[PDB]
Amino acid sequence: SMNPPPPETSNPNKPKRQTNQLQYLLRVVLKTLWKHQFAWPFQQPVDAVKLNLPDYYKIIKTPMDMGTIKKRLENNYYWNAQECIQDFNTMFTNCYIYNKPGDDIVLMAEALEKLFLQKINELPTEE
Ligand SMILES: O=c1cc(N2CCOCC2)oc2c(-c3cccc4c3sc3ccccc34)cccc12
Ligand SMILES: [Cl-]
Ligand SMILES: [Cl-]
Ligand SMILES: [Cl-]
Repeated sequence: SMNPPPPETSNPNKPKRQTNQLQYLLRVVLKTLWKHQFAWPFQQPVDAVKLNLPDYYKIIKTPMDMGTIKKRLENNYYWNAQECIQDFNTMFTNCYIYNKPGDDIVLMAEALEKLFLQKINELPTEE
């Protein structure tokens, strides 16, 4: 089953702005998760061809990954922190929906999510 185009990271018709929270999401949150030992599966879109998961896009209708998020942050795609936090949450929940509890990929997602929650609890107030 072929992979879809990845989620867009540019769109001149979409509104965007810089906020101190979005800066924090890039410089602190993404940076911290990206370097984790278990980050590598989440640094690019799921490749359902390489992994022989022909049902992946029958089950996961909103794919998301940190490569995409990183590009969205670096390219000033977002309007607010909520848009970016939603992408992270979609990434994690996709993994929990598709896989069995306790599978390695779920444990890896859970480790990143634990760090994510700590950093989101520490989200700065809007300037
Ligand atoms: O929900 C997911 C489910 C699964 N799998 C099902 C269980 O068996 C391992 C693959 O994998 C992933 C992966 C992932 C795991 C292992 C290798 C690779 C990926 S994504 C990718 C892209 C290019 C090359 C290799 C890999 C990442 C995020 C979510 C899932
Ligand atoms: Cl497909
Ligand atoms: Cl493909
Ligand atoms: Cl470690």
